[PDB]
Amino acid sequence: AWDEWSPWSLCSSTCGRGFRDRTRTCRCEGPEKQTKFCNIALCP
Ligand SMILES: *[C@@H]1O[C@@H](C)[C@@H](O)[C@@H](O[C@@H]2O[C@H](CO)[C@@H](O)[C@H](O)[C@H]2O)[C@@H]1O
Ligand SMILES: *[C@H]1O[C@H](CO)[C@@H](O)[C@H](O)[C@@H]1O
Ligand SMILES: *[C@H]1O[C@H](CO)[C@@H](O)[C@H](O)[C@@H]1O
Repeated sequence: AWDEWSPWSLCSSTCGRGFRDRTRTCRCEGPEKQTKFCNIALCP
């Protein structure tokens, strides 16, 4: 009843803590989003 999750997004921050998200749609109530922590670099 679900499409595949999208790829995880880039980190919302280019340094320091941020969020990454992905989403899936029905193809089943409605769309779903998953969110996680990310940190790709220390800020200067
Ligand atoms: C993405 O690239 C990084 C290397 C930094 O230049 C980022 O800028 C910094 O972003 C943070 C918020 O994530 C701000 O607190 C700083 O002011 C800023 O230098 C950039 O967005
Ligand atoms: C998304 O989540 C996982 C892949 O990370 C699987 O359960 C499936 O592909 C779903 O669409
Ligand atoms: C999110 O997580 C895996 C593990 O890195 C990624 O490779 C993929 O893009 C998925 O969206």
